Amino acid sequence: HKIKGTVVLMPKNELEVNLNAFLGRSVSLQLISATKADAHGKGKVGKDTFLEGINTSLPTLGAGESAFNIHFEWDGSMGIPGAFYIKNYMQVEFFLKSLTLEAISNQGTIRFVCNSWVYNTKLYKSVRIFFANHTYVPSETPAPLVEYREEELKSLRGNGTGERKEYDRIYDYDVYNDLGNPDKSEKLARPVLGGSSTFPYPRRGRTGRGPTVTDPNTEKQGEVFYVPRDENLGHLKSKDALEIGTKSLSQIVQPAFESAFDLKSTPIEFHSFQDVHDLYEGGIKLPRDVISTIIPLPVIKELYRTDGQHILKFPQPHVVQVSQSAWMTDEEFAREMIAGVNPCVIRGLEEFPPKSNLDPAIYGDQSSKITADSLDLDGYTMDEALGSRRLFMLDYHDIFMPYVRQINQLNSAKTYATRTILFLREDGTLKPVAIELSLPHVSQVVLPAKEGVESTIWLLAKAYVIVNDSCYHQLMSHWLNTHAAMEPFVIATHRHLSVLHPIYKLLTPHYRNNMNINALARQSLINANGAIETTFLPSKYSVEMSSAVYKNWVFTDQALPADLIKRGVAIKDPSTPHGVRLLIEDYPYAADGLEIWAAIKTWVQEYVPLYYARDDDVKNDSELQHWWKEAVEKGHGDLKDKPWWPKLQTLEDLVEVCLIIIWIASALHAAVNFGQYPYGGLIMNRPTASRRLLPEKGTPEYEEMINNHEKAYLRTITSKLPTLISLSVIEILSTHASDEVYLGQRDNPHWTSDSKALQAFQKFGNKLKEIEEKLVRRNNDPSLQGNRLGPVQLPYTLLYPSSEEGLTFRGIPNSISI
Ligand SMILES: [Fe+3]
Repeated sequence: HKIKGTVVLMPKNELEVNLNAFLGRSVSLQLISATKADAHGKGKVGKDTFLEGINTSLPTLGAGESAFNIHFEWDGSMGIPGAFYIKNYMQVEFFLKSLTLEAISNQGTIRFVCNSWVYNTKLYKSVRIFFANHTYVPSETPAPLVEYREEELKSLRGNGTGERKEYDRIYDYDVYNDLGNPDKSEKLARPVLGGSSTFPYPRRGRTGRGPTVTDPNTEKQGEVFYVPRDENLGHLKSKDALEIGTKSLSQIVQPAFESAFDLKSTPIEFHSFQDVHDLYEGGIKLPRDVISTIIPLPVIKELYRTDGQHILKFPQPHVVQVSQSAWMTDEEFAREMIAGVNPCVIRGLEEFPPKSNLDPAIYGDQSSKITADSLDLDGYTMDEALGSRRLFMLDYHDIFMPYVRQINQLNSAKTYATRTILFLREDGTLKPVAIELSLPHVSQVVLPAKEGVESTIWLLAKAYVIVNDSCYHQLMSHWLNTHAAMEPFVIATHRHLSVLHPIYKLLTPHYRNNMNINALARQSLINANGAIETTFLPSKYSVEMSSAVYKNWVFTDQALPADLIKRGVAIKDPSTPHGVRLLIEDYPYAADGLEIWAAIKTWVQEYVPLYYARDDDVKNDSELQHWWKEAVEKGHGDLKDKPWWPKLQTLEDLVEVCLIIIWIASALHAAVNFGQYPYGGLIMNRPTASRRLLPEKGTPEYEEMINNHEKAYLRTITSKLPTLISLSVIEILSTHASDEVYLGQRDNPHWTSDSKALQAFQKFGNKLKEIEEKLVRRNNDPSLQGNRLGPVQLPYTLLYPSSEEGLTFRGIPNSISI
């Protein structure tokens, strides 16, 4: 009596950047019973069974997928299959998608969703096992599968030692000691981030390459930063390997650009604003050997357009797509703090002046020098303004002040720590009314002006603010709060939740490609002399600055309502549907985000109850308790003592934790990531660095400012060479791969057998299509054009759920996938 099976797999060549060799005795499968056990209680194991033949007569197949027939001998003593071993006897690895068994059990068909690389059987200490798609909390695991379930978890965890190899599937933690390169040079040494109270930091995935020669504390370099093999995503099309673009940029392209500036083949500085707009019109002209080193590289070559010989042209940023000059206005400057690339730092102001929390013994009186009588508040008094909650601020003073001295000693960096005061006008748009530029150890207030040298000083003051915001966005809003903060949860999930676990299935789609991009970022983006260090103001202090901000990171404050309330931009109000009332009614990021938040909340609340009926059930899930214990105590271990960590003893706790993780991975990361090039592609709108302080009265710098304001700006912001590298970086980060999996989607529709979970997930996908319509309406509502479109006429679509491939300024991926 035979069971007919179909195996779907992808050979290696199809996923990189001969089908009959799979037949014969090359690939074996053995089924494992879920209902009949041997003496020691384990599911009985069937016989080695080999792929019989190709199956071209199957219509569901996708690109690169091939199917194979197989028939198992499975008699009455064997029971119902719930798992299977596979052994690859080929020398090459292949990517196993699924096994489908026809007509055997109560539900008839048994589906195994695998999606896993299967290397030659000699490379594995234990045989590869895969489970059917039924969901089981540990207490409901069929008894003959119990031991397998735990043994695979033990295998994923490893023993905390060893150099990790390509095919390893071992998840473990380590600190950020792999960014400095002291064996090459003592100037490339970097503090270890994590495991101390000086430099607390989230953990990253352990690689085990062992110590450098000069510093035992720092991990040595490698050509390949390991991630556990199934995190290392293959792509059908080489253009979708966006993550490897950043590696090419730093190793190949940037040294090429650097040659063209050393040989004086192009002007070393921008000289007008037109020199910058040229980048996306006539292209910049370059030596032939530089273009010939760039245009053959995959991914990199998709960024620019070229004539083959001398041109590289960048695409046109969305922000200059209607007005070339609207970025320069105070209204857009202000609007981007609520509908821009970094829309989540502005705070409400309830006392005036604002005060610093810094130690006056080290910095001085840090009471703000801004006077209430110098502000033009549209006729309001200060008391009125405060009292009707119309005053706001972008306060970077306390964050940057401890680093200004260090940064200002470097050779091509000068900055201030800035505060910006904003007033909410009766028409609902924000108005900037003052900017304070502070130094430690002059520290000036600058007021809006439209005429005279004073208006140029104001323009420059706005640039220092945005330099501040750019550093904070890249390192904090984006790198720390999404990429870095999420990796520990990824590791914990694979270590302590079985593939069988309901919460494993809920969360893992929101991890896709996360460990992989971080690994490549640790190697090329945030490493010593990497792309961030060489294009952003703080140079070698960039990453360690994120450690200072992480001291105040709070997991429960990452929930959107908690965040709006913490920042003074909303108030708790149980008469609203979302439970908060916005103090800036028309706040695009928060207003759109609250719809996404609520939809995710509904999905999570409908899913958990399918597997957990009572707080008792949560408390008694050993796998769930071990996961959460480790995530806090090891993954975010330097913050394990804090009192705000949920305890995970209640249904409500479980829903809260899952909702925060999914929020961070999908919509939060999308809102801060996918506007990077649309707004920041014009280097004058989002300068990444500043190079001098304001010119002093009676100097030729000052004279220039009066005569040529464009040159005083460009001479202040990011130089030409870093501009080219950084636009390329953010053009990559802003691009959706064609193979993205967006929110409300999943790669496989049979991820679970539970028809109830599948329907709750179908309702979620609908609710998102509905919301996307509501958001399209808002962008067309002419009452909201002041904030949603602004003078640059760029509707706020970053929180549209769906999107097509490319640089689209919309679409929420499931995960931190780039
Ligand atoms: Fe990102």
